[PDB]
Amino acid sequence: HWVVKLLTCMTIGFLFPMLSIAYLISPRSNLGLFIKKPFIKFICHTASYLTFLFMLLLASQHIVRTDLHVQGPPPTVVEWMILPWVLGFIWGEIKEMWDGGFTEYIHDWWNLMDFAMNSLYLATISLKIVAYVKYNGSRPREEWEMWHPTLIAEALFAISNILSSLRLISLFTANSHLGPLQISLGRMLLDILKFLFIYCLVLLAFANGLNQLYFYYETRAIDEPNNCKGIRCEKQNNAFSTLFETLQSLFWSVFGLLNLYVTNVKARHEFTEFVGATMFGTYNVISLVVLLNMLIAMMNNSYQLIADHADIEWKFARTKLWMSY
Amino acid sequence: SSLRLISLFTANSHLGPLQISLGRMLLDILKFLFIYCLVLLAFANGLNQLYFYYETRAIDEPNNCKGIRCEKQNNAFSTLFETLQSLFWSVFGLLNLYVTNVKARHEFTEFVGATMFGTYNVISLVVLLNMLIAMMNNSYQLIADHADIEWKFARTKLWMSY
Ligand SMILES: O=c1c2c3nc(n2Cc2ccc(Cl)cc2)Oc2ccc(F)c(c2)OCCCCCCn3c(=O)n1CCCO
Ligand SMILES: O=c1c2c3nc(n2Cc2ccc(Cl)cc2)Oc2ccc(F)c(c2)OCCCCCCn3c(=O)n1CCCO
Ligand SMILES: [Ca+2]
Repeated sequence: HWVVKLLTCMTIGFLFPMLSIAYLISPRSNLGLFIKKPFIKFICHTASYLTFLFMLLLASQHIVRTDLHVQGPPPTVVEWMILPWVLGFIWGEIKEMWDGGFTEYIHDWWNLMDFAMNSLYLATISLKIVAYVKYNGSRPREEWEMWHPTLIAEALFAISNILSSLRLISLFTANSHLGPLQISLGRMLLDILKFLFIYCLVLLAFANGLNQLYFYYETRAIDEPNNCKGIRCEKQNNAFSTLFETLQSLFWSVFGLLNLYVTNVKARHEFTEFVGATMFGTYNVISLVVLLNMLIAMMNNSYQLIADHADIEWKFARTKLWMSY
Repeated sequence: SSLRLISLFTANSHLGPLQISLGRMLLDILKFLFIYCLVLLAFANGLNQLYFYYETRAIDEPNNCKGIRCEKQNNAFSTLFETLQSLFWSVFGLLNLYVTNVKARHEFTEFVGATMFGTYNVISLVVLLNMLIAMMNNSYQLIADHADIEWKFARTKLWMSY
């Protein structure tokens, strides 16, 4: 169970390029016709993906590169060899839509994660060539603008890797131990919706009074130490001034990362600070003691009804998988 | 050498059936450990790829201290070895919030950094720890029965060695 059948599969994995080119040159030989088997196709398709996912860790941490002061540099050798993968993925996505129903295509929920990836990969080429053609020269990095093309053309490339690495969860249905765990996790995500609705109402209700009470004492940045304004500084300040900051403030205090001296106002007024502190203290009891003690009690009940018939719904899925090769 | 006094609990009637019930709980953390490991190496990459342009040195910092564990934390998302220790310690609450603020005045990067840091907490502290409880609760109520047939077997196997 653990040695020979574990080694044969690793052995076949390495042979995928030569098998591909052999099928390409002659499809009726004895080396050809050996890839038209439902298991070998699976192994080859699975092995052709870890190579792509491993040629991306080299671009994250530079193995060898040049200094970073030019506006638009030419692409390096690692980036020259990634285009074929993207082009092949787009061509395959377009081809799958042809010999299949359009309504039949849109009924799968994974296609919704293969559209966003493709869009975020397609924007970067244009955003990079624009800066390669327009700009020229070199200047230090501490004087660039906030909306420079070279700065916007890296955030999308950083975001895309996360959505491209979380797709190894659709392979758990081919195993007997990790199989029935995805089916039990699929049910838990139908319990957070209603509590999310109630929490959203309870949060926009409170996000209004606190903003209405504190919008008289808004200072500026130059009059503050170290020219820092808002939370995320070393000394937090101006936390209930606008409506966009009052919504980020209330979110971060669920985990415990908000201090208590942010309710103290200048100008000596004492009657306002007490009402502010009471409004801040009433919001914690409703959210941390009454609501999180109900998710547990409901998810406990929901789990004990899906434990049964958990093998009739995994075999259906893995049968639907096999029938595609 | 001091944690080996737990193999003597099988010779007593009160502490005996407790080790047998603890032995079953350790077969539930494995799969959640697998899923958590995948969810953590997925996120440990983007944050490292976004912040590796602003790595300073030690001599230009106060008191010649670089990294977390100083009095004023700094350089938390520079390399891949620090990004993996940073994400671990934040589960308990020992990481501050001013570590996502970069120099050089750029404002559009800090927002994306803060959003990436904030999305990782909801998936780990609200959706996963609320499932270990609900599954360990079910696993315990099936081993409570026949808990005296498996303790006497063990203590019989003990006696037969002397
Ligand atoms: O300190 C409190 C507080 C409190 N409810 C309390 N306490 C403690 C307390 C007790 C007595 C006194 Cl003479 C002063 C403070 O205690 C109780 C006492 C009886 C209760 F039944 C109860 C809470 O729960 C009711 C719902 C919780 C509302 C929190 C408001 N609430 C509150 O917003 N603050 C913040 C005020 C900022 O200064
Ligand atoms: O502050 C948040 C935040 C948030 N989801 C939120 N909020 C609070 C919020 C509400 C409204 C506005 Cl206009 C701005 C912030 O609230 C919601 C609102 C509806 C939801 F359905 C929900 C969360 O849960 C979705 C999954 C959680 C993703 C966290 C992202 N997420 C997040 O990464 N940050 C960090 C940003 C750093 O500045
Ligand atoms: Ca697809």
